[PDB]
Amino acid sequence: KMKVEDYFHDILRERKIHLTLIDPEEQTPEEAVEIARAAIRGGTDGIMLGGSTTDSSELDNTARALRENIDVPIILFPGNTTGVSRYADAIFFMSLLNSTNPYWIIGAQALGAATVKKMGIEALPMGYLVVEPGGTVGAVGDTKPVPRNKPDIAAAYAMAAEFLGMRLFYLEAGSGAPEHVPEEMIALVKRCTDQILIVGGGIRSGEDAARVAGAGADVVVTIREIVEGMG
Amino acid sequence: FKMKVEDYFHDILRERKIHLTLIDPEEQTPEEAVEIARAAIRGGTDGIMLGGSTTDSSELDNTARALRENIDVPIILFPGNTTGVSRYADAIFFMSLLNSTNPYWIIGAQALGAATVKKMGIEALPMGYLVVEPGGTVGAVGDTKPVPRNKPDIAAAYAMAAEFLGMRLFYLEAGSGAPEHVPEEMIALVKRCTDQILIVGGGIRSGEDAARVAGAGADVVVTGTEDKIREIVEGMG
Amino acid sequence: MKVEDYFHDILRERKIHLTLIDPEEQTPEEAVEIARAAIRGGTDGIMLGGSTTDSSELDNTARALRENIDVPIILFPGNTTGVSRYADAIFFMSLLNSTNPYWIIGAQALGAATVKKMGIEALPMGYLVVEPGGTVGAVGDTKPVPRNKPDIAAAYAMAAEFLGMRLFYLEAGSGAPEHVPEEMIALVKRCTDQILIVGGGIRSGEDAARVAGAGADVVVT
Amino acid sequence: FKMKVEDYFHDILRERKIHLTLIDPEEQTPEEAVEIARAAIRGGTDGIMLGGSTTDSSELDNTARALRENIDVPIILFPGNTTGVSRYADAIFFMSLLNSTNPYWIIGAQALGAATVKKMGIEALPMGYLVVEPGGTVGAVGDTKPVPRNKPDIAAAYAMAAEFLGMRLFYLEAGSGAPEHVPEEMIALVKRCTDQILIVGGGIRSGEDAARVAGAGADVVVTG
Amino acid sequence: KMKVEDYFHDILRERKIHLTLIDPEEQTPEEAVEIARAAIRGGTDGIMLGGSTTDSSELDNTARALRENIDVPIILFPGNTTGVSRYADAIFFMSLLNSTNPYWIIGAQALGAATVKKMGIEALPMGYLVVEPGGTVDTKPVPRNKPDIAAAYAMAAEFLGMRLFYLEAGSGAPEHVPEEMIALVKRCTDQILIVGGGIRSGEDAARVAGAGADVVVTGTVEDKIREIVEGMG
Amino acid sequence: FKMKVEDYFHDILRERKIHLTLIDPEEQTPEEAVEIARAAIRGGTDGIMLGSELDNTARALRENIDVPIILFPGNTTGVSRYADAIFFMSLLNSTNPYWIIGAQALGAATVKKMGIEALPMGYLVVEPGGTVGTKPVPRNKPDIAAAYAMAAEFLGMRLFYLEAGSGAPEHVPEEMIALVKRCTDQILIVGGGIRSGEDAARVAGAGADVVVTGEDKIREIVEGMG
Repeated sequence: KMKVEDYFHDILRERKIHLTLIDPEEQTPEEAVEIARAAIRGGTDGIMLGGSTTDSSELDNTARALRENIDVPIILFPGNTTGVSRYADAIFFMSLLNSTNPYWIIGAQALGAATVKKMGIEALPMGYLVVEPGGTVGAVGDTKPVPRNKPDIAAAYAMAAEFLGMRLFYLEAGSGAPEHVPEEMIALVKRCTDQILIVGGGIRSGEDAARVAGAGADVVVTIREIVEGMG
Repeated sequence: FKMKVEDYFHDILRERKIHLTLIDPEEQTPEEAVEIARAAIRGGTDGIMLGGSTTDSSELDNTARALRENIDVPIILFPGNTTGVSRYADAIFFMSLLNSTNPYWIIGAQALGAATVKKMGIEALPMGYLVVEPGGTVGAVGDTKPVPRNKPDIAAAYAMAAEFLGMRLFYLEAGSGAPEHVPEEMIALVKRCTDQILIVGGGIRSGEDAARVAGAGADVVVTGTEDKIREIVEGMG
Repeated sequence: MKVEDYFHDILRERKIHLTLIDPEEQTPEEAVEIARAAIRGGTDGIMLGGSTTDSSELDNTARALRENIDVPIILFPGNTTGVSRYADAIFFMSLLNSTNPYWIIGAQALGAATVKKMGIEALPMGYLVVEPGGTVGAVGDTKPVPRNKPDIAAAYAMAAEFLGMRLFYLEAGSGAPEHVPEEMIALVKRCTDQILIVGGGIRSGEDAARVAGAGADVVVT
Repeated sequence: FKMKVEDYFHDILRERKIHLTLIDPEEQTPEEAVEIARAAIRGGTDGIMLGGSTTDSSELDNTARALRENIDVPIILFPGNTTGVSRYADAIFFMSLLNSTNPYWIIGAQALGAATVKKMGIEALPMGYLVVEPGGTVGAVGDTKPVPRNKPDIAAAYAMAAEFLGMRLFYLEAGSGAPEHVPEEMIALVKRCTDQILIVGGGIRSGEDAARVAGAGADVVVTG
Repeated sequence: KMKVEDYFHDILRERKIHLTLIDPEEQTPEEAVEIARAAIRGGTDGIMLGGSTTDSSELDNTARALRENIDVPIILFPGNTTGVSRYADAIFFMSLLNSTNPYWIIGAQALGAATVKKMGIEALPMGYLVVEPGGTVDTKPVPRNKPDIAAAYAMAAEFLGMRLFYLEAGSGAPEHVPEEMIALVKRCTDQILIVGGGIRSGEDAARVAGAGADVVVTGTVEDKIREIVEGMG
Repeated sequence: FKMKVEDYFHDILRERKIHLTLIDPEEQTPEEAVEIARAAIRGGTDGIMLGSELDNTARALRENIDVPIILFPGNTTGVSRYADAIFFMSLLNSTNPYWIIGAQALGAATVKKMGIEALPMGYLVVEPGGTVGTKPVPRNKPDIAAAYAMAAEFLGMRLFYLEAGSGAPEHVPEEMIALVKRCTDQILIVGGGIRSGEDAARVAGAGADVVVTGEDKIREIVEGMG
């Protein structure tokens, strides 16, 4: 159960890192754990559970089925406060900044700060930024998705987030998007900032993930085709 | 002064607490204000804070040059708005108003000034910022839900989330002119739930005010209005 | 029986009392013993939830109480967290004087399919915070109805009634020094047909008399 | 003619699917509204809808006027605001604008007119009202956050949520005179997730426009 | 049969202006006449019609009975966009400045404005600012001891060309808007300054008027008006 | 520098339309802005708008040029004691009240203290909007734009600004500009997306009173409004 940040600050000296996103609602716990091991077949180095906002008995029951089989870390990815569980190794403690509603920026984050202090999860500080088009996290959290031809707005939100201590950033275009976050935006946020750069959504081609990672994305989030593309 | 202020803080919390003096630049002229500032560095202040302003800043930029010519102690920006960025600031409280009703005071204004402050070598101290009843003018300017005094758990929730987002500093503001300062049973709770340097300001006038507010667990204390400062450093004794 | 069909059934006693239990304020067990203490005279049903945050605590407490008691377990969500396999029924409620649409339709939009996934009896409820409010005051971006404006509370109540919200809930806050005024309870009751629920600041028998005597169909403590 | 028009819709939804027509009292003399409506009873219209606009109500009362005293189909007023509440309508869609960013259109404005709606003997049909892309002008007037066209999952969730608050009808609004009507995938998904009476309107102009909508699940089609 | 703003300025040259706020919700249109007729005998300069949000066919029948009996400006004081009528002589076209929600600042006026133009109705541009308690009226009411706050909105309002200003304690409030607040705003701006809600005495009316109010607005509460007008004069 | 700008404006409009060169003073030190200015003024320009390197720029101009210096602020920084006048504007279709009335109220006391002429101006963003693009009016809903424009007139905003946003692909639709100009009697400013003489002329022929653009490439643009 060694620390996930030092784990990333140990991969990045040499290669780029990929993590597999799975939703506790889109299959049984077990069928997810065979999706889990089919991802280190390709060679992914972590699993991202959380998907959306869902009942938190399955979420634990799929983090339990994930805990035992696996030892690449499994990181929570809270669609809401129902996205916390004993079994995961690390939570992404994130604020979606380009939201229009304080609850998504700080509210949900304050209501759920006894649970992450009662339990023993690694809270990683993260700015979360929805790029156009946005996907379901687009309208779910009332976000204004940063346009594709406006990279320097994303950078402004990076620096803002870096100054407030969020050592990690996320450029989500949305799970299941036509194309990834545009490539200049990636390089540019990376230019102005020294956080771990996490790009996700709309990411399918082996070259989709070559270009996202090539554009400076420190982490690709979505196999063998793609982990070979990010190398 | 010529070094990271955050590192300067800890070299003080080794043996005591910390006191900082708010000088709103607009309520005086620059070389009038150094005369206040050094008056402060004699009663026992450990920094000058440059804020309380949503107004002019050419004015405020001159203010900063005055103190850097004339002091050896940190002067720190307190940004009431993107106006509030100079270059002779040794540092800035890059803060977020957690209990604001409008995101501009949680992230928006920070996103806008983010470009400006990276340009300068202005040390960026990450600080969650939270206002309590009744809030002074803050409890109405930056549209806010000021946290009730008898609901401390709400200040801890905010402080703890703030601590998980990476904001290593945290500031209770009862408000410019409140009759009583921040409740002591609330200062002591957020000091326990997080590991942040806890700041507390507003309402402290008497010597015994800064006493019970530096005594209830606050690491640093903030004052405004002779050499009355040692009568406010006496109390963090 | 059906839990709402049970409430209406009290066409005589006309005093549904419900006990509000917090999972995290204790353990899953003496909650049962306090539940049993509570069913031991003078209660008709068990509300659960209140405190937000953790869901682990919820499920054990719901699981432990379904077996040991004979009265309904009603979930009271402080957020989309308070949902469980082992409850009889849910107050499916909009926080009506919220300034923030998340608390009026957001969360409910976000949690509809988990109340779909169980079969849980979903009771449509209007949730109105009265001054002072409380924790749920600041937590839900309320605009707490002043005690001096019975008109305002009544207007929301007719509205929820007109949108199909069959149950109303004037909430004065856990910790309220004064329960809701009996003029606001009796106006809301004269204006709508909703099962009127009052809570917060009720700690005595004459406390629960004022609330009850004015109109309140259901009393919560 | 008068009786509860919820029982009337249900009376028709066993044998067939019903149609309604949106009249704007502000585009026409109250007198014109009768021939414009009676001609639709000669057509396939099962009842008449009045509104789709916020304006002063001296005219909606003055068009409820003549429809009430001439035709034998229900007059359901379709409220552009608290303005639109006349005593001669046979019922009203008491709507929430579920995907509004502003509490005023979810609950605020309902709280202001609910006393005027109870004051009058008007049947009130509880209804969710969801704006889906492009939205037309209504999808900026309230400042809705229109549900995207390719995300019927969001629509269904609002529809379910809506159902669990006791809102028995659901309205999928494309927006008057929009280009393409509310997408078919978003219609069927709503109708299977809830027991609501589905109402669909906006940007349908053909008989084939109404064919595809009616054929994916919509109980009632609204046409301009 | 003349311009209400000009009418406002004709009076303001040797006295202050009193207007009566009647309210078509709670009287037949004929009863409002007898009230309005009685405020006129008592010395009121204008009727203000509005103060709610409902059926507007009533707003019309009240404005028309009023228009063919009284000889005085009928003024609309709107609580939403339903508060318009062809029988008024003018409308307070107001922004609720310290609303928390844009609809009341500008959206409602965007929605309603095409109808103020469809009709010749004179529009007086008016900042509307709610001061605590604030009656029933998405407002963060200004505190009664934060007048520097109140005067900034007033100054704002002016620079945006809002010629009029309404310190609202909200009809029914226990105490009227403080004089330290009134007298701050009249020295800071050139607006016609209207103060309403909470004034029930000739005593109340005096202290408000002497603080600087140009207009005193009091509701339907019948010698009372004669008292209130006297209190001011 | 001298005279009231609004009455300067009203006088050009008895003859022609008004073009204003917009200079962001954070984008160059003051020394070039006067060259950029005299350039603008070599082209048919009628005035300069900026929006402390801000306060330092306007300082110059006044002493070198004979057309007003107008302030075009976005935040609370955009006020300096050195301009002939200021666009005191309310971001109409903002979604946060700060850009409608708040930030005005916070900054109203600098504007009075500095005796600058203050122009009441509705300011309304258009699809796509640029970086300020807030809930921009769709490019095909000019009804919305008109409603806003008329509203701001009944509140006493005698000036009105449709902003496509700087660097926009195209300017504000002719169908919108014409409709706003026909609903209100206010000074109509249009800006963003005007790069060419033809840009300048479509916007100008559709009914705009002012045209905001930001070497002497102004001469094309001014030529255009002929």
